[PDB]
Amino acid sequence: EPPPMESPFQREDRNRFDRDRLFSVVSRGVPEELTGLLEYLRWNSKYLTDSAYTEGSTGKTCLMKAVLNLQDGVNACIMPLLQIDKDSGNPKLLVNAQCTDEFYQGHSALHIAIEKRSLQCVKLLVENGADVHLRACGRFFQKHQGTCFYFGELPLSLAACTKQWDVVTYLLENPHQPASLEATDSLGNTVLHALVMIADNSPENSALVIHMYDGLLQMGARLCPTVQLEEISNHQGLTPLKLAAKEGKIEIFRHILQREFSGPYQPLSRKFTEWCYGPVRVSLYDLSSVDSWEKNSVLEIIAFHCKSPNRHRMVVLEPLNKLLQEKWDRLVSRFFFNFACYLVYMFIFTVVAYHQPSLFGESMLLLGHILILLGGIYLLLGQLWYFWRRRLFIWISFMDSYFEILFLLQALLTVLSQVLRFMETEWYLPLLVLSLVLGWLNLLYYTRGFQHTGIYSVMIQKVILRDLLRFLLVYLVFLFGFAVALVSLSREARPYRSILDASLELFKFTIGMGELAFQEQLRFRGVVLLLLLAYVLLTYVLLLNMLIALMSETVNHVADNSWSIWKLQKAISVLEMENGYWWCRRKKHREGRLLKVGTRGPDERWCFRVEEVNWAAWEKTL
Amino acid sequence: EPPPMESPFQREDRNRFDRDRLFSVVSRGVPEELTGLLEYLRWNSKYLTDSAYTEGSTGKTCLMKAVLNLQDGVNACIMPLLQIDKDSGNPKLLVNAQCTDEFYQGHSALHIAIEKRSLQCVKLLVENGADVHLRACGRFFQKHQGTCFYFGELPLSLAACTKQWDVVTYLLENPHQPASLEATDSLGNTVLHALVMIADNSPENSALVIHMYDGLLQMGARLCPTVQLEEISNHQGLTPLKLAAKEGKIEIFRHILQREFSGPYQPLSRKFTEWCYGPVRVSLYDLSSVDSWEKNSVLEIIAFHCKSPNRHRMVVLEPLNKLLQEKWDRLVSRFFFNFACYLVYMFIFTVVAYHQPSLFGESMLLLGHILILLGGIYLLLGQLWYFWRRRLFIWISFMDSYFEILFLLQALLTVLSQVLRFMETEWYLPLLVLSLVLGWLNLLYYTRGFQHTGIYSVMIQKVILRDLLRFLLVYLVFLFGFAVALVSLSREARPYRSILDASLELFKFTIGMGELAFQEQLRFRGVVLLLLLAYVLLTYVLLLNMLIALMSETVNHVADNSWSIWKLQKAISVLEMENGYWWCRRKKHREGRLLKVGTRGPDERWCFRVEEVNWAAWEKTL
Ligand SMILES: CCCCCCCCCC(=O)OC[C@H](COP(=O)([O-])OCCN)OC(=O)CCCCCCCCC
Ligand SMILES: CCCCCCCCCC(=O)OC[C@H](COP(=O)([O-])OCCN)OC(=O)CCCCCCCCC
Ligand SMILES: CCCCCCCCCC(=O)OC[C@H](COP(=O)([O-])OCCN)OC(=O)CCCCCCCCC
Ligand SMILES: CCCCCCCCCC(=O)OC[C@H](COP(=O)([O-])OCCN)OC(=O)CCCCCCCCC
Repeated sequence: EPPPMESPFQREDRNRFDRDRLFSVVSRGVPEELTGLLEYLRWNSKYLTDSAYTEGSTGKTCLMKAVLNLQDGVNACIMPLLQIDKDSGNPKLLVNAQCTDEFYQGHSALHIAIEKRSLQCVKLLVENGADVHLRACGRFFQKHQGTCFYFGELPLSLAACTKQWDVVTYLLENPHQPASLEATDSLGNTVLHALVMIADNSPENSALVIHMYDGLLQMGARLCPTVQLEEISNHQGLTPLKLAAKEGKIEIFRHILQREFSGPYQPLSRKFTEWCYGPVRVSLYDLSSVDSWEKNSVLEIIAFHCKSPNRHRMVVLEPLNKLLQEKWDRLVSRFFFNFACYLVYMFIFTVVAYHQPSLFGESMLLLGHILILLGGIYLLLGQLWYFWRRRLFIWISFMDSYFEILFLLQALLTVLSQVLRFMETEWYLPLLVLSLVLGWLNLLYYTRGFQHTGIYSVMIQKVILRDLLRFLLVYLVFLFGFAVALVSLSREARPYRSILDASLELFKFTIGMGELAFQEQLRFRGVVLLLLLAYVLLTYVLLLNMLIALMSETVNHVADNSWSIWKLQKAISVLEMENGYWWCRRKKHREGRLLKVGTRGPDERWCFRVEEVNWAAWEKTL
Repeated sequence: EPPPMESPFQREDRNRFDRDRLFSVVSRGVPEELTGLLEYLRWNSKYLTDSAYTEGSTGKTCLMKAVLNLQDGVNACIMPLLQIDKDSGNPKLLVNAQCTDEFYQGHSALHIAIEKRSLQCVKLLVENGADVHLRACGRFFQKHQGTCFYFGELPLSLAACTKQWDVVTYLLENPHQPASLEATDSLGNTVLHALVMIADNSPENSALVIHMYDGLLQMGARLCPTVQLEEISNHQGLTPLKLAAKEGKIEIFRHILQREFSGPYQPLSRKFTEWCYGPVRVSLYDLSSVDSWEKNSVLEIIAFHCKSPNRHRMVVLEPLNKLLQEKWDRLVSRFFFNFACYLVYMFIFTVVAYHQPSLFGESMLLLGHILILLGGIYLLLGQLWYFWRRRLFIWISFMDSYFEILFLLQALLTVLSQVLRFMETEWYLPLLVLSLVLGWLNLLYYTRGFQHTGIYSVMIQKVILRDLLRFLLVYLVFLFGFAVALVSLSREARPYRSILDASLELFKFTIGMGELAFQEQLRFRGVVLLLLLAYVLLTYVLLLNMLIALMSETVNHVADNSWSIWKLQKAISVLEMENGYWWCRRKKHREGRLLKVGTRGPDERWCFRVEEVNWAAWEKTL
C-alpha cells in the first residue's frame, strides 16, 4: 500500500538534528530553530538528499514537506532550507530531488508548489534553480482506474490543467529557466494533449479546457512562432485533434475543428468565413489531418479506433457531415453494385440449395456449385483481408461490426460445405442450409444505403440484447429444473420421457402452445399438474418482469439519436469502400482546394467549402 | 459548381489598369489610387461594364466588389467609381449592372447594399440612378432545397425580409426613383407574399413577419390608398391570405384572419369587435376569400391544396371553426342520408352474395344483381368525378383521402364482377366476395359523423403504418430465408414440402399456433429443431424490438390533437357535400351579412358574426 503524500496523523516511515526534529520544524514554519543543522551536516559529512533525511518508502525530502505545509501560500522555512543545502557542498540539489517509489515517482517540490496555487513559492524555487522540466511519472500520475490524477507529468502542464495563468505566464518567460511548450512525457503528450486528456464532456470542464487551449496556442505564436504546436504527435502518433477523436471528447474536438479567430492570431484558425448573405454563411474548413486521403486521419480514428459511446455525435459535426456526404454520393453507385452482386450470389445460392439431389440440369447444378464455391472464396478472402487491417475494430464495436463477423462465418461454412460435398458425406446439406440462412440474414446490412430502411434498422436495436442474455440465465435455470423434475415424476406408470422432450414441452408455454392437462396415465398426476401450474405462473411473472424493465429502460424521452448512428454506419461503409477491394485498390482522391489563407508565423491549406443556411441564428443577430 | 459571391482567399475566374489591379483597389478602400483608370478606358475605348472587368462566370462588376467590401457601412471607392463610369460615355450603367450566371442571375449592387445594412450605401446608389425594381432571379434567390435565400427578388422585398425599416422608408418615398409596393417577381409575389414565404412557425420569425406585414400595410394606405395591397394575386392566383393557407404558415395566417385595428388604419382590419358584456365578446369577421361560395377559397385551399402537417390547426382557427360548424349542421342530414343509402346498398350486397347459386327467388336474385350493378356504376361515376376535380388531393393526403381510393376500388370490382357474371366464368365469385369485404370496411368512413366514433377513428391511426411497413421487410427476409432452408433440409426422408407451406408454418408462430416438435420422419431432425428454435427466438426478439420502438415514438406526452384532425375530416366532408352530386349540383349559399364597416381609402363587407365566451381572458383584464 502506498503511503500518503501528507499526513498530520501518520508519521512517515523509515524504510543532534535528525529527521523527526527537521520534519517538525518545516511543518510548523518557524525558521529560527533551523540553527545547528548546517554544522551538524558538515560534522557527519551528510547531506539533506540522502535516505536518512527522507521518507524511506518514497523519498520525500524536507523541502517537499515544507512546501506541503504552507500558510497563506508562504512558508518561512523554504528560503533558509536551501541555504543549508547550498552551503553543505551537496553534489545533488534539494530543489531537483524526486521521490523514488512506484506510486509518486518523480514527484518534485515544484509540482506541489504549483498544486498549492502559491505563485510566490513557484517563483522562489526557480530563482534557486528548480528544473521546470522535471517529470512525475508515478502510477498516481498516470491515467487509470482508481485514485489517480493525470495532468501531463510536467510543471507547465500541471499549471495549465489546474487553471493557473500566472504560473503559466511565469514559467514560459522567466530569465532563469523558461519552460518549453514543446516538452513531452512518457506518452509523448504535450501540454495541448494533456488538456484534451483531462477533459470530460461536462460544460464546466469543457469551458476550462477550451479557454486554456486557446490561450496556450496564442502564447505559442508570441514565444515560438516557427513551431506548429498543433502538429506535434505523441508516441502513439496522435495530434491533439486526433487524440480528442480517439478518446471521444466531443467538446474540445468540435472547438479545434471549428476554430475561428480574427485580426491577430488569424493563422491559428481552422475555420474561415468566406461570404455571408442573409441566413446563408459560407465557410472554409481546414482538412489537415481530417481528410481520409492520408494515413491515420480523424475519419479513420473515429470510425475504427474510438471506443466512446458518442462516436455518432462526432461524425455529424462540421465539416465531417458534408465531407462524408459528398463521399457517399460518389460511392452510392458502388454500394448498390455490391448489393446487386450479393443478390445474384444468393439467388444462385437459393436455387441450387432448393434443387439438391438425394443422398443439362445436372450440368447447371454443377455450374451453380462452382459459383457458390468461387463466391465463397471471394467472400472469405475479402473478410480475412478486412480483419487483417481492422484487427482492433471488431473487439470494441461488436454492436457496430457484427455483419463483418456474419459475412466471415457465412463464407467459411459456404466453402466448408463444398469441401464436405467433394468428400461425399451426409453433413454437407446441414451446412449448406445453415449458410443459406446466414446469407439471407446478411442482406440487412444493405438497408443502410437508404435512409428510410437505415434509420429503422437503428431504432430496432434499442438496448435489449444484454438484458435478454441475462434474462436467458434465469430462464434456463427455471426450464432445466422443471424439466428434470417432470421426467423423474413421469417414470411411474400407474409424455415426458427425456430432458429434451420435457424442455420442449415447457418451452411451448411461452409460444402459446403449452399443453396443460390432467394426465391419467401417471401415478403422480396431481403433483405434475401443480408443477406445470407453478412453472406457468413463474414464467408468466418473470416474462412480465422483463417487459416492465425493458419499458423502464427504453421509453425515457431522451432524443432519438438514430439519425446520427445511421450516419456513423455510412461513414464506416464509405471509409471501407474508399480502399477498393482486395484484388483492386482504388486510388485515394483528395478533397477540397489548395487555398492561400495568409502568412505562416505562404500559408497554403487544403480547405473544404461548406454552405450552411440557418434562419434561427441570423434572426438573433438582427 | 457556382463560384462564391465574395472570397478573400479564392480569386475570381476569367471565363495599364486591368481587372486584377482594379479589384484590389476597391477591396482595400483607398480611392486615391484610382487615378489613371479614366484615361485608360478612353484610350482603349473600353467600359467598366464589359466582360474584361467583370467575373467571367457570373458578371460581378467592380461596383459589386466595392459594395461587398464595406468598412463601417461606407467604402471610399464607391462614390468616385461611378465618376469614371459616367465620364467614359458608357451606354449602360454600372449601377444597373447585373450578374448573368444561372445561380446569381440579376444580382445587383443595390441588393448587396441592402443586405449589408448600410443605409448610406443604399442612398448613394439611388442618387446616382440605381433602379429600385431590379430583379434577382437566380437559383440562389429561388426557394428550393439546399443553399438558397428567397426574399421576393426585389430591393424593397429584400429590405422588408431583413428587418430594415429605414431602407424601406427611404425606398418608398425618395425624390429620385421611389419603389412600388405593387411590384412583383417571376412568381407574381409582392412584398406581402414574400413576408409570408420567408416565415416558418417559430415565434421569433412570426413576430418579425407580423410586425413587417402590419407596418407595410399601414404605409400602403398613406402612400397608395386607392390600391388594395391584400387583394393582389400572384401567377398561381393566390392572395397573401391564400398563400399562407397553402404553405401552412400557422402564425401569419391567424394574424391576417383576425387582424384588429382601432382609430386610424381601421379599414385595414378583418375583425371588428361588435359588443362586449362580461366574458362575452362578439366580433364580426371578414369572409372575403374565406367563404366557399366563391372559387378557390381559403377553405378549399386548406382542405385540398395544402401539404403541411398542421392543416388540422388551421381549420380550428376563428372564424373557420364556427363557419364550418354551421355548415356541418346544415349538411348533417345529407351526410346521414348518404350513410343510409350505403347501408341499403350493402344490405343488398350481403344478402345477394350469401345466396349465390352453384357454378320468385331467382327473380329476386336477378333484381338484386341489377341493384348491385347500378349501385356500382353510381359509385364508379361519383369517384371518377371526384378525382377529375381533386386530382392533386390523393397524391399528398393518402392518410387523409384513402377512403376515396377504397370507394373507387370497391366500385370497380363491383362492376367487373358483374361483367364476369354476364360472360360466365368461375372468377366472378372471388371478385364479388372481395368487394363484399371492401364495401363493409368502407362503413368506417361514416364514423366521423359522430364526434365519439370520429375522435376514436383518429387516435387509432397513430404513426404505425410506415414503421410496420419497414418492419415487413426485415420480417419477410427472416420468413423467406428460413422457409427455403426448411424445405431443402426436409427432403431427406430417413411436413414442409413447399415454400408456401413452410412459410405458413413459420407465420403460425406469430399467431400463437406454431408447431414445435421433434419430427422423427426426417434424417436431419436436430438441425431442423435448431432452425425452428433460432427462427422463434429471432422473431420474438424482433417483435419485441418493434413494440419498444412503437412505444418510444407514440407515448410522448404531446397534447392529443385528435379533436383537430376530426374537424379537418368534417371540413373535407362539408366542402365535398356542398358541391352536391355529379347528377345534381347544389347551389352555393353565401355566408354572413353585407354590412358597412366604414369608408374605403362605402366599405361594405360580408361579415360573419362570432359569439365567444372566455372567462379566463376577461379576468386578467380586470
Ligand atoms: C477476383 C477478380 C474478379 C472479381 C469478381 C467480381 C466481383 C465484383 C466485386 C463486387 O461487386 O463484390 C461485391 C460483394 C462484396 O460485398 P461487400 O464487401 O461490399 O460487403 C461486405 C459487408 N461486410 O461481393 C459479393 O457479393 C459476392 C461476389 C461473388 C459473386 C459475384 C457475382 C457477380 C455478379 C455480376
Ligand atoms: C451465430 C449465428 C447468429 C445468427 C444471428 C443472425 C442475426 C442477423 C442480424 C439481424 O438480425 O439483422 C440486423 C438488422 C439490421 O441491423 P444493422 O445493420 O442496423 O446493425 C449493424 C451494425 N449494428 O436489424 C435487425 O433485424 C435486428 C432485429 C433482430 C435482432 C436479433 C438479435 C440477434 C441475436 C439473437
Ligand atoms: C342518378 C339519379 C338517381 C340517383 C339514385 C339515388 C342516389 C341517392 C344519392 C345518395 O344518397 O348517394 C349516397 C351514396 C354516396 O356516398 P358518398 O359519395 O357521400 O361517400 C363518398 C365517400 N368517399 O351513394 C351510395 O351509397 C350508393 C347509391 C346506390 C344505392 C342507392 C340506394 C338508395 C336507397 C334509398
Ligand atoms: C387494397 C386493399 C386494402 C384493404 C385495406 C382495408 C383498410 C380499411 C380501412 C380501415 O381500416 O378503417 C379505417 C378506420 C377509420 O379510419 P379514418 O376514417 O379515421 O381515416 C380516414 C382518413 N385518414 O380506422 C381503422 O380501423 C384503422 C385501424 C386498422 C388499420 C389497418 C391498416 C390498413 C392497412 C394495412
